[PDB]
Amino acid sequence: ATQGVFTLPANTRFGVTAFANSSGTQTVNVLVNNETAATFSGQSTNNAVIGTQVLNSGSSGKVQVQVSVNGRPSDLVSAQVILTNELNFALVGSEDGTDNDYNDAVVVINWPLG
Amino acid sequence: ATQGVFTLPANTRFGVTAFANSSGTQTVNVLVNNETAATFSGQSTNNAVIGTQVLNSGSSGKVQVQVSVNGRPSDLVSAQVILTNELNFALVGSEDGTDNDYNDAVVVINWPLG
Amino acid sequence: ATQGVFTLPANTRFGVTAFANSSGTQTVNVLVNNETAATFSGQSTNNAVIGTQVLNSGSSGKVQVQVSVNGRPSDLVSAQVILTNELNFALVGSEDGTDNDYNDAVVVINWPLG
Amino acid sequence: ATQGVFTLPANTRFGVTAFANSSGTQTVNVLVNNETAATFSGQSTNNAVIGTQVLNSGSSGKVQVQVSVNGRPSDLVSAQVILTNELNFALVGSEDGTDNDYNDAVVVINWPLG
DNA sequence: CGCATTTATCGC
DNA sequence: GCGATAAATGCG
DNA sequence: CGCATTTATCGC
DNA sequence: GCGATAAATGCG
DNA sequence: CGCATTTATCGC
DNA sequence: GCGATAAATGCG
DNA sequence: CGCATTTATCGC
DNA sequence: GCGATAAATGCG
Ligand SMILES: *O[P@@](*)(=O*)O(*)[C][C][C]1O[C]([C])[C]([O])[C]([O])[C]1[O]
Ligand SMILES: *O[P@@](*)(=O*)O(*)[C][C][C]1O[C]([C])[C]([O])[C]([O])[C]1[O]
Ligand SMILES: *O[P@@](*)(=O*)O(*)[C][C][C]1O[C]([C])[C]([O])[C]([O])[C]1[O]
Ligand SMILES: *O[P@@](*)(=O*)O(*)[C][C][C]1O[C]([C])[C]([O])[C]([O])[C]1[O]
Ligand SMILES: [Ca+2]
Ligand SMILES: [Ca+2]
Ligand SMILES: [Ca+2]
Ligand SMILES: [Ca+2]
Ligand SMILES: [Ca+2]
Ligand SMILES: [Ca+2]
Ligand SMILES: [Ca+2]
Ligand SMILES: [Ca+2]
Ligand code: NA
Ligand code: NA
Ligand code: NA
Ligand code: NA
Repeated sequence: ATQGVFTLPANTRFGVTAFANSSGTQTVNVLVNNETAATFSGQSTNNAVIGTQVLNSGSSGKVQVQVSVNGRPSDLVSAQVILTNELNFALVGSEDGTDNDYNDAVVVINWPLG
Repeated sequence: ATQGVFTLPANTRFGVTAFANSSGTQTVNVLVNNETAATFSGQSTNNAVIGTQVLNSGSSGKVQVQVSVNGRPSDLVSAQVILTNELNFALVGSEDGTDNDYNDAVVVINWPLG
Repeated sequence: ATQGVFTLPANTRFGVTAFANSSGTQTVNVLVNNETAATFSGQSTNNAVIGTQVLNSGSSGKVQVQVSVNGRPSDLVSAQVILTNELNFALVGSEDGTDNDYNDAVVVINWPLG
Repeated sequence: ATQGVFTLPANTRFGVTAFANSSGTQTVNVLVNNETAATFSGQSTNNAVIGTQVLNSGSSGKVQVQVSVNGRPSDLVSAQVILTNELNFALVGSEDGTDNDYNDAVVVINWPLG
């Protein structure tokens, strides 16, 4: 199924964060309404932050995360969690290799902010 | 109920990350087996990373997250999510004020690494 | 923090389901906009369904779940999960005793329907 | 990625529940260690329970859920959630059609029991 | 015509 | 913890 | 004034 | 897999 | 050799 | 809320 | 006595 | 994508 696509409230400030756990060079791309809004690129095998950002839903709220590595797009896993019906997490994993750990690029979206 | 306490596999490398969304000065404390293992302190209202870290479960796996602010401990919300039965997230929110947004200190644990 | 309270889209059909895992007699109560909409009562220690139902968000969407047992309200744990940004789960646990398993009354809300 | 596969503690009692939200006739199949352990079959478009069951992890814990409809296997979405580090949910959605609601067969595993 | 007027939410 | 902000009728 | 008119979503 | 449904101007 | 002996967890 | 249950040395 | 010996997992 | 790693009997 379609992974890494989330609908958050229209025109809402949120935070994006990505980590790396692979020898491959992660090209994390964050779209908003099918528009590129941010691009993190880095390499790590020790869960290093390759990018943080504050963005805006726009006035759809269609945030999507794509993860390419060296050109080859990765396969994605995603979910959204809400605590106390206020604090939201949007979680994205990704696999570039074959050992199925899906941590090569870990993306964490969260909102509300402030 | 008890929040911010997680049991991850014995002796396993994981990553801890904290953000701030409050005028209050977040004192994030990360215990392992009731031992302090890491202490992040910072202030932000723009979801800034106040700390990243690679730690070890030890040989219980009892990771706990506590969040004090200016002395006053915050109330916590927590959950653990697993994708494709391999990639784990342990999420912690916290409230220091009264507006119940619970984003003042957002803590994100993830594993496996590498 | 406040548990067992969820905001789902205005005027939306969803399903409620409750289970029992305690010698105590679970009085599961499902409010909508602070109005009682359904009341399941039963007893089991073998995860028996004590009630299923199709309800409507109304035109707020404030669905709340309360769990009393023999009069004494239980302490609640809750979260909401979304898969493929379409299929929603709202999960509620509850504790009437002291052994902290929180399965005495397990409540599962899901939507969309059809 | 691989969906509908969960690893729960060895030799542990849990509950399986399935719902239906499609004109298609859902053949929910629940394997344990790649052994069929339970088979629910039913039809509904009003979120009807097509099966409940108490099973055992066995001594691997590899519980898998497969969903065929009229022969054609469905595409799956899955996740596991844990509250207060005690109460576990394993959630499975599935799509037999093309409208991508993924509620046609909703499967809910939960543990511990008692 | 467009543009000010009239307590829950967002932003530093 | 604070203050600035924003479907109908009236008006420039 | 209220009430029909004009492709994405919900319901059996 | 199918069909019925629903911010502005026009009208009864 | 196999089989009883010696406080956290599971089952009705 | 209750009680029955289960890595080493000793033994039948 | 302790210490090497004998394909799924973790670490850079 | 790679290689180093780790319940019983044997032995120093
Ligand atoms: O696909 P191949 O060139 O390899 C890379 C594997 C990659 O890095 C290693 C360290 C591991 O973490 C794996 O999960 C990644 O996919
Ligand atoms: O409790 P009081 O001194 O205030 C602080 C509120 C705090 O900061 C603001 C910006 C808001 O984000 C709120 O959520 C925090 O609790
Ligand atoms: O609080 P006390 O009268 O007891 C009841 C415990 C109750 O039932 C048992 C079976 C157990 O499952 C526990 O979790 C429940 O709280
Ligand atoms: O695939 P086609 O024969 O159709 C069936 C659609 C099916 O039922 C309807 C009611 C809807 O709920 C859809 O989600 C299901 O896939
Ligand atoms: Ca990988
Ligand atoms: Ca990896
Ligand atoms: Ca706050
Ligand atoms: Ca805040
Ligand atoms: Ca209990
Ligand atoms: Ca119980
Ligand atoms: Ca469908
Ligand atoms: Ca359906
Ligand atoms: Na006033
Ligand atoms: Na037409
Ligand atoms: Na004794
Ligand atoms: Na060999």
